[PDB]
Amino acid sequence: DDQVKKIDKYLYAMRLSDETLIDIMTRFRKEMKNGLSRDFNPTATVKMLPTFVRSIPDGSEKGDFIALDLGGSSFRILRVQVNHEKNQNVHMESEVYDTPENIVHGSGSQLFDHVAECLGDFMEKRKIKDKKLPVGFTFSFPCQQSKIDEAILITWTKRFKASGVEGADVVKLLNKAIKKRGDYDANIVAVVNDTVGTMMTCGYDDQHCEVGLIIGTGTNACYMEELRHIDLVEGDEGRMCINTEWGAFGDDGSLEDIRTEFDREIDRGSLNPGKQLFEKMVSGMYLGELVRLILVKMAKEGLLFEGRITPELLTRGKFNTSDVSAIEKNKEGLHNAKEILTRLGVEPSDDDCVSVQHVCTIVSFRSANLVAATLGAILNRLRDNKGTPRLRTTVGVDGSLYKTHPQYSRRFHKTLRRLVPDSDVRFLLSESGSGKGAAMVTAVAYRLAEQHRQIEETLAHFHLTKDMLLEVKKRMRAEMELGLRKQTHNNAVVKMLPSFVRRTPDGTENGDFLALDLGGTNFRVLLVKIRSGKKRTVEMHNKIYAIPIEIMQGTGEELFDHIVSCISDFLDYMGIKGPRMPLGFTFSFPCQQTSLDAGILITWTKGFKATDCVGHDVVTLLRDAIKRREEFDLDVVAVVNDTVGTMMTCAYEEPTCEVGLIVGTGSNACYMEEMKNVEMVEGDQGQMCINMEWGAFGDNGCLDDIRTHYDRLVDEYSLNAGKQRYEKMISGMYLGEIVRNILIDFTKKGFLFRGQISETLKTRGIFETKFLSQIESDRLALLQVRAILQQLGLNSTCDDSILVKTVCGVVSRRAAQLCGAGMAAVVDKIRENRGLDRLNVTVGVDGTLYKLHPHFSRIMHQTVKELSPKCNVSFLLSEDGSGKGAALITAVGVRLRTE
Amino acid sequence: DDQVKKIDKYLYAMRLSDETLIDIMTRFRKEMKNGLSRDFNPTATVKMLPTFVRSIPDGSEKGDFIALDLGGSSFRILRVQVNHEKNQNVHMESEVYDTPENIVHGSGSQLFDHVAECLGDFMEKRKIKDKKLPVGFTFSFPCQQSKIDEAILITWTKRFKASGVEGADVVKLLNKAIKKRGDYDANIVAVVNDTVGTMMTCGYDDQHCEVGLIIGTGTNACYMEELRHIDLVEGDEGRMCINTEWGAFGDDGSLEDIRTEFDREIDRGSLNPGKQLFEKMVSGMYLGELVRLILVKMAKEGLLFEGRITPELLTRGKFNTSDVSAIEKNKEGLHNAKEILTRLGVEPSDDDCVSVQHVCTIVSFRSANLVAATLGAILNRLRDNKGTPRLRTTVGVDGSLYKTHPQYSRRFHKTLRRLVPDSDVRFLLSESGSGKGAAMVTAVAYRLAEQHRQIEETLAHFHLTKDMLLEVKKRMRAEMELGLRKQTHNNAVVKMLPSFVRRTPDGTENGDFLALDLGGTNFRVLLVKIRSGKKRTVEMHNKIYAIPIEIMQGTGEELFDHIVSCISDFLDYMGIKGPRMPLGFTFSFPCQQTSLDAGILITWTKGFKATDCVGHDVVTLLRDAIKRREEFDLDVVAVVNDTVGTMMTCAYEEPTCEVGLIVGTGSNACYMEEMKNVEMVEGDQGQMCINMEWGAFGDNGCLDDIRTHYDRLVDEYSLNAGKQRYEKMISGMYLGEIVRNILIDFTKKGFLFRGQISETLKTRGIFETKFLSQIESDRLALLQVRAILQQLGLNSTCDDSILVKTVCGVVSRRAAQLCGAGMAAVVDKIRENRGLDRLNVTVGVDGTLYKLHPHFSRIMHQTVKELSPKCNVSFLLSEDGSGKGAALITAVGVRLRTE
Ligand SMILES: O=P(O)(O)OC[C@H]1OC[C@H](O)[C@@H](O)[C@@H]1O
Ligand SMILES: O=P(O)(O)OC[C@H]1OC[C@H](O)[C@@H](O)[C@@H]1O
Ligand SMILES: O=P(O)(O)OC[C@H]1OC[C@H](O)[C@@H](O)[C@@H]1O
Ligand SMILES: O=P(O)(O)OC[C@H]1OC[C@H](O)[C@@H](O)[C@@H]1O
Ligand SMILES: OC[C@H]1O[C@@H](O)[C@H](O)[C@@H](O)[C@@H]1O
Ligand SMILES: OC[C@H]1O[C@@H](O)[C@H](O)[C@@H](O)[C@@H]1O
Ligand SMILES: OC[C@H]1O[C@@H](O)[C@H](O)[C@@H](O)[C@@H]1O
Ligand SMILES: OC[C@H]1O[C@@H](O)[C@H](O)[C@@H](O)[C@@H]1O
Ligand code: NA
Ligand code: NA
Ligand code: NA
Ligand code: NA
Repeated sequence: DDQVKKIDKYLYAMRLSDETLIDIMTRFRKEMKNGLSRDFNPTATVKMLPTFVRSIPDGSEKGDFIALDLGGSSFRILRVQVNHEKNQNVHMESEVYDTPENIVHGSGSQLFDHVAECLGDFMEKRKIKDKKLPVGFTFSFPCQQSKIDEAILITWTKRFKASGVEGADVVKLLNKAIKKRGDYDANIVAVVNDTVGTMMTCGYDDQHCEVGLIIGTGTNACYMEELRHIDLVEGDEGRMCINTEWGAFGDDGSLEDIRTEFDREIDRGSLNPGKQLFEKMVSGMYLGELVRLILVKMAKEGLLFEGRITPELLTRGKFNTSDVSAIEKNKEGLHNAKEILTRLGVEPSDDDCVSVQHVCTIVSFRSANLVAATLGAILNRLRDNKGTPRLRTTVGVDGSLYKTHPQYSRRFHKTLRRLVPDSDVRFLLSESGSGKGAAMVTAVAYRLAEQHRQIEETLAHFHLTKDMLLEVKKRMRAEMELGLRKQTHNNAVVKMLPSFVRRTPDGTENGDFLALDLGGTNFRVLLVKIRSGKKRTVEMHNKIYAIPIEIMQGTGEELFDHIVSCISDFLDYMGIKGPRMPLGFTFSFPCQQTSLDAGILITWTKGFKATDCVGHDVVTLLRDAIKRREEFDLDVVAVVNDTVGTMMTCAYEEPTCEVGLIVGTGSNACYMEEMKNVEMVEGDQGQMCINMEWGAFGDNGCLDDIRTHYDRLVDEYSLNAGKQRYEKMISGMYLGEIVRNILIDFTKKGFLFRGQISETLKTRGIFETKFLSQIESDRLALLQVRAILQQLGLNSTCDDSILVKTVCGVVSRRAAQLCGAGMAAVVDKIRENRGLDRLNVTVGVDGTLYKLHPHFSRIMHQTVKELSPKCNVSFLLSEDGSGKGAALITAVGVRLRTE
Repeated sequence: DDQVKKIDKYLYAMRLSDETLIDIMTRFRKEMKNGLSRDFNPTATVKMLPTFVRSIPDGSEKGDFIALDLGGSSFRILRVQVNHEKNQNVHMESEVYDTPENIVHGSGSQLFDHVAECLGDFMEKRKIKDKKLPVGFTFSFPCQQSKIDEAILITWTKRFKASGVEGADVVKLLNKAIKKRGDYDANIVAVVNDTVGTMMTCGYDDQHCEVGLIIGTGTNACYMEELRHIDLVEGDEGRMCINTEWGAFGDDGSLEDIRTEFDREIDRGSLNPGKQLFEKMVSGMYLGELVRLILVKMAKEGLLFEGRITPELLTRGKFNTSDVSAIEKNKEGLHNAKEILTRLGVEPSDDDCVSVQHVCTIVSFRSANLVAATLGAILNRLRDNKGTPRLRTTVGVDGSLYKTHPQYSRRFHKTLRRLVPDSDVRFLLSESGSGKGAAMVTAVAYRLAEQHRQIEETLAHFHLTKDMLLEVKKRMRAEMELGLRKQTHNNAVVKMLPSFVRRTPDGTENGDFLALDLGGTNFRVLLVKIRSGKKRTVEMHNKIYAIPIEIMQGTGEELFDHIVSCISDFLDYMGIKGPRMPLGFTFSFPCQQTSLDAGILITWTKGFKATDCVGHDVVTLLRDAIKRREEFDLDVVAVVNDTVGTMMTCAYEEPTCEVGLIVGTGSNACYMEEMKNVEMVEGDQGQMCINMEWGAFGDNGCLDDIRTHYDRLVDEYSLNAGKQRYEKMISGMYLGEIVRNILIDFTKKGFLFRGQISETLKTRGIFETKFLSQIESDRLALLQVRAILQQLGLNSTCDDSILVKTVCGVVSRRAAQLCGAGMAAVVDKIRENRGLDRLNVTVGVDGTLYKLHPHFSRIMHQTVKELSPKCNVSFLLSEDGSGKGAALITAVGVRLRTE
């Protein structure tokens, strides 16, 4: 006892007590907390890296997979075949490639080229290059993953230093080194940590496995954590495997009172000074050498062999954990210690051999005790999540040390169970390695990969490029031409209708005007009072009047009686019943005109279809509904299309306002044109405002190029089948629908709502402008998004919400973009018409979709600016409605009449 | 009696029960929680905007301020003066300015140009224009604030609708309106909501006053919410006045079951259709017209005036809420209902007057009842905060209606005191409106505005303009030339020492070399085995040895005796003791070299001041300690600076590299200069890497230009006063010390740490590179930054942490730019030496400040790009240290020696 006694008193600091271990444990417990909290994560040494593995295998994984295993004692490559539906469970073959020391400490390129080459040599032997086999990647180092197939190396550990790897996505680095060879293709579907990998392996045979553990070259552990506790992953649903990365633990001085002069000296010689402190006390790469240090310290101090000391004893890595194992064999325990200590030059006496074996013991035990301490924390953590007095769980393990040490396994277990009383723990040992597990994750990885591929492959058809966009503008131009040239006007889709407004306001418009605003999302009667001269003012009041669905789709007689009805009421409300006033009629519909106060409804659009209106002069329909009353009489000087009225309202300000745009229920644009070009109206003196009716753009197929299965469906089920094609790809009355139909599809395809087509989802109108704008709203939270959707009647999860958002984004974007190419063609024509090399024009705007969308206006403006660089366009948003612009046309009407 | 028992059933919808008001309340309690939680906040109609007001006045309030009050019944301008120091009670003269509906409905321009013209007159009547007066602003509308110094009009309400105002900064807007006038200077310290301005006015006379209430043209409330409850404000300490903005209560259809056919109509005729619904139910602007609509309805069904309905009864707003107040008088109520109703022109009967007066009662009695329901939820919420089984608080109030309607207060309180009987509420009416409470706010805001301005005024000295950086660059270049020319060299501060390395590695370097790395954060010995040929490999090992406090500032002999000692051990550590190998000695201090193997220390820099070293050849000093130990023998083949070493390291793989940069403990650079320019080394063929030693830059005064008080304190207390000045504005060993001085100063000024200089703060070295990097980390939580500060022992609050952070930012940013100008000069020269127009070049970097700091590199790279637009610099980060580079140097060294 003399010998052993002294040593124990010597290496006292390396013998941890249950008291202390409990201490250590409570620490790691905090470290896990701080590694999970969004607030303290950026400082915690224990990182708790999310891994995007949502659970251990559920048996439903089949296919042929290839798995890479790098970072372990050996670089292994495997092929895993899993076929339950075919009486074949798990077969796997592997080959271990050598990777020389230079390769591991050299340039990243060497490394990943070396890997790709091996993968090439591997696939060549199995003659499988021609098989699209999903590839998993076991990369045993800490990684920043935002998705399972992305691995941003945070920092090398153990035996690896490769230049130009840290802070990079190894998934890419490899993809890269793979492409430079050319010998094959690799679909690297997922990258996993060896703990995760091992946990998945073990959990394949044990439905209770909730933790992976590695006690090999390095040491780390991964467990299953509640998403509610993972701050760094938007969600609260289910579980995900966290990769604690505990080697780092105490790297912030946290475990200084535990580290010893030996742990500090072993460090100052490590490949990554200051880091992986906890690891350098536990894992196999260190234990042996950690001994060699103590030994030397002693021998110099006369505690060994008369104090002799050979160069071999002083040499680095002359005492491997391997030797540290044999010295712990009871059968050869001391015997082995003889052969080892003999080969080290020193003269090993029988007492010595005992002394040494004891050091080993103290060391080996500490690592074992340490890991027990932390693994205990994890265990307690898992139990707390269940809220049950006891906890049962399996723990997959691996690590050359664990496997080959004769005491470690046993001691570690003993100590652990002692430290976590209220729980039964199973330690299943992985004999195949993390390979089987990798492939199991790679299965779910690739299964999800495919779903995306399809989704994107679909949404792709909504991606318009700078070129496609130019082309649209170009055509838009062409269509404008056809619409103007009376020769082709009849067969032209873009009608380029004349509004009979010849000049923007000049500031003399004076008087009182009754205005009607119909066609939008709100029918309303307006009263506008304008003053001109020294001080100019524009007072105005208005009332909204609902139009019942029946009436909107009843008959012209009724509708227009309902109008004149409201017209009358508003006259009361205003107390101006009596004198016969002039009225500006804002009718939002393609109307053929011959004068300002005459307009024949060419066709219904948007939501309206009232019978016996088309082909009529709406002014007449009106004057006729009034006559059918007689309560009052008034002079409708003008019928104005809202694009035009809008413009005028804005050109009020704003003399360079020569263009009107509307993006709301419907989409449409007007502008000033030189009479010489307006072939459909006599004259070539002065200008003229043109109501483009660009909605019809593509009603001849000139857009069938970029139109999708979804656009078509929406068009088909519309009231105006085959008409206003353009519009139906822009305005709010449609965009929602476009999306709805995509979703439906995506749903049957199995991508949403677990394949359940909500009754609701079968409802048209769901995705209104209002709602559509809330979703895309920036920096919104998944719970928020999922909320907005739950309020529609859509039982959707986060994942779901991510997709719906993504979809709405695509649809609204293409909208803003298409709209842009439109405006682009307009302004650029104007510029060329006037022969300028650069043009400064402002565009008046109105329409809810535009007002309420988070990105529409922006996405679109950027588009106009990019297509028509020679144009500099402003976008003044109208806030008062058409009323004002309408009354300004009315006045010039009453005037020109008298004058 | 049936005359009234009837109406009481007709307007049955408008008579809410206690059972009902409980529901409403419960719902508003939820709406508040929604407006607070960062997640659902965007979806909430009850915004719950923060107000940046931490508590009701305490009395310390002192000064003379001007207060604006707009959005109320009237646009008011007042003056407030208070100083209890001079024993002056609150004094305040006010005034009112007319405001035509045309303005309120015109454009922002007109409006704020008007507000400016008024305040203009107001100050031109007290002739207070000259006195710089703090101005505060009541508005009266919902606004978005990050500053409190700023107001973003979310939306117009009540009477107002102005073009160009919404989603803009009313502050900036007014500022402009004033600016254009040039009539005066008005500095607008803060804006508040009249609900806040009120609560403050009351809290001033009464404490426990925690709520602000308005019942005038519109309605709204504000209260004191717990910061740990306001998700939208980084904090948890204390409380802040939240502006509920309840007018928009139910705008989302939550209150569709309370709204009647009547509410719906007044809305369809309101300025803001669909919005401020709850308000439109309860507020002075609406009560009158809500009546007139109930009267026209009944009078249509003949229930009123024999069913006679004249034009004046139909006209909008012919029924003022003034009349609603007059009619409900106890003595002359019916007497007024007659004169008023006769004004209508309906022949009014002594029966009608009694029916109508009852209609009013049902209306107003509702309004009040509602306010109750809501204000109840506020009170309750307050009671939850305090935790007290009973709430005892005071509620400031104001608003034309609540103030002039006889029955209203009476009814309102009672209904409230009943709904939440678990409380004792005092209803202090406000007698000055808000002008007081506003000025009570402008005061604290102005107090802060002053500190800020002062801090900014100071930090502004660390701000360098494009032109300044160019000038710095320029000077650098000047000093470079001085150092190269034999004529001016002896007196040049930038020494341009020759490293006697003539070309970057060339692939022939082969052999085993020992290495030294002295002068960084870590002293260490290395072993670098290079293998050239077809297959090239670099294997290296190293051990960090600590240089004790003493040895570092003790004796030349001691220092090198220690080095040799460590050198010895390491020969052991590798087990290569015996052989005589070449040693590449990386010494990071300015050395005058006459050959590769001879270097005479010029001057100590950084941490070191070993005695009897300056003047000596370091190689010698080494050999000397070598002979002295007489243990092993080495063939020191070269001395090498870490700038050079680092270039060589990085050049090994990247041959386009010709520059070395070290931003760590100290800072310095090296590059390949043309031998023909190295007027200090005979010959002019090929090149030679120059060790710039640019730390000394500014040491001859050429930087006093941009140096600050703080810089001088750091340099003054430094080990080497008046030396390495440029470096002491860049490198990690000094930035911290600069910050420390800034903070210390701001503390004595009272800006931090409650003006108490912590013993900690006086400790030099506090702000290590490690910590500086943390504080400046991106998207970090104040709770985290406050955590890091209390770690160093700095007990700091949220506001403190913010300032410290800002400070660190300022200093690191400057350093990053000064470093950039430094480089920019270096590469722009290389560009000329090669006579290129564009020059591609890469630099080899290293240094803990460069590696760890989150912004340094970026800002520094950005800077080099802006200052040398003709060069394209790439910064390759060295990961292996100088060892390799110095080995490659030592390789060529031996090739010349064995020559
Ligand atoms: O081989 P080592 O590093 O000692 O032990 C750990 C290794 O065990 C073998 C596994 O296949 C591998 O994923 C793991 O990383
Ligand atoms: O309400 P929507 O259709 O989204 O926007 C379009 C409407 O905007 C309001 C205008 O006053 C009206 O003329 C126009 O038709
Ligand atoms: O005057 P109103 O709008 O009826 O009542 C509310 C008003 O009370 C008087 C205050 O000075 C003002 O800030 C507030 O807006
Ligand atoms: O530790 P510091 O001084 O910040 O970084 C500078 C040091 O970087 C590592 C280099 O191998 C060494 O030559 C250099 O002195
Ligand atoms: O080899 C097992 C462990 O080694 C540690 O050094 C790494 O940080 C872990 O990522 C890995 O799981
Ligand atoms: O309401 C905006 C636009 O909607 C289009 O669908 C109508 O056909 C146009 O007349 C109108 O300018
Ligand atoms: O002025 C009383 C209330 O009126 C409401 O319309 C405004 O939105 C509030 O900001 C204000 O407190
Ligand atoms: O450590 C980097 C730099 O620090 C300066 O103070 C030294 O004088 C230089 O020799 C060195 O390049
Ligand atoms: Na989460
Ligand atoms: Na014409
Ligand atoms: Na807060
Ligand atoms: Na020379």
